[PDB]
Amino acid sequence: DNQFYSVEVADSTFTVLKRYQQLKPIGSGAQGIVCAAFDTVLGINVAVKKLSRPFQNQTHAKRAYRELVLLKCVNHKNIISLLNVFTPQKTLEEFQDVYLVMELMDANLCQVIHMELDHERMSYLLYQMLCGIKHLHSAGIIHRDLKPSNIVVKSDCTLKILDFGLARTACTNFMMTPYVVTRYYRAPEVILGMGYAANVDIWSVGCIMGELVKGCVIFQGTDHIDQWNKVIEQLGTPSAEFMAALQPTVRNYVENRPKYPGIKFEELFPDWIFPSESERDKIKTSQARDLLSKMLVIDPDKRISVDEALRHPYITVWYDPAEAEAPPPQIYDAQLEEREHAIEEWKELIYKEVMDW
Ligand SMILES: Cc1ccc(-n2nc(C(C)(C)C)cc2NC(=O)Nc2ccc(OCCN3CCOCC3)c3ccccc23)cc1
Repeated sequence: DNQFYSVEVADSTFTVLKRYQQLKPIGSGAQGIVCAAFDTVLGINVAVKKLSRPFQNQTHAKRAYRELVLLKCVNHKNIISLLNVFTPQKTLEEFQDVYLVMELMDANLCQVIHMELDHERMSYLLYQMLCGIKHLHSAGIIHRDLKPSNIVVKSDCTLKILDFGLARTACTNFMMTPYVVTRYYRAPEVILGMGYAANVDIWSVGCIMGELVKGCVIFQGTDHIDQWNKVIEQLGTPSAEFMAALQPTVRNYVENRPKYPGIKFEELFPDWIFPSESERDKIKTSQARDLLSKMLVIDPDKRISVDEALRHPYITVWYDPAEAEAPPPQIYDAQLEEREHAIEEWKELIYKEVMDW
């Protein structure tokens, strides 16, 4: 051996390749622990996620296996890409821990929202988000949890989408980065229990987009019921056509709420909150608002697609087919994940996935 060394991190032990130095805990939960580290070989800072014996039970096992498999299906600069996957254990019989390495970014979108962004920066961030989303969707992956804390950035305005769910509990949780609840970013079709398609993510991008402008959460409801009130208060009561797709109980609840005409987007998102130094900013403001009005549509059938959004005048200035059309290596298949496995089998599946990386 002599490849691995151990360090005390949290209430645990990180046994990692000697190339990873200066480990500092930055995130913790029941499903995983993330440290910042310096990669001496790459000469860069990295983030190392430890999954501690992910096979310990059925819930942990399926989540560890799903993570490894999902990350196997993606290959895009605007999505988390693994620099390394390893285990310090040498055989299956003794296999215990899995370590995932990614590039350390500078900040998450939470820390970007209350900065003075211009149209060029805003449209570029949005462009990258859309590129990332398009890649995921073509890989058969709906994120479902697109929110500012799941989006990471560097000082050059480059951006990546990830999923920093660690199944956090009272004892386990610790964060060196801001967190925000998913609720504010859930599409109405999710809220109302409708069953959904990939464009739930487009709704989330519109919420994120609006927040980048206003500096405040767009639909800040106290709970899932209240989210709906905040949606209709601004966008207005949805169509009978939309309500017809609801289950009878949810349908009647929705029909019982006060009727709202909806606020004009020129009024919800006024010129003054946008950059306006030049005549060209005025043009860009109109484009941004138009794109916003097409993402924040209650009915997913009437909501803009990622394809259309990438072609929108606000976004298309950045369009490069090498980025916005890059295909994923394969489409995610949930078959082996949704198979039932004894713990020993999950152990071997996860093991093989690591050794194969
Ligand atoms: C159960 C489960 C299943 C799937 C996922 N999942 N799904 C996706 C898609 C949808 C985007 C493909 C991605 C992921 N997984 C992740 O995004 N995992 C990670 C999150 C946060 C991290 O570190 C955050 C710290 N941050 C890193 C960037 O630099 C600043 C600090 C990580 C650090 C190292 C390795 C993995 C990390 C997650 C969980």
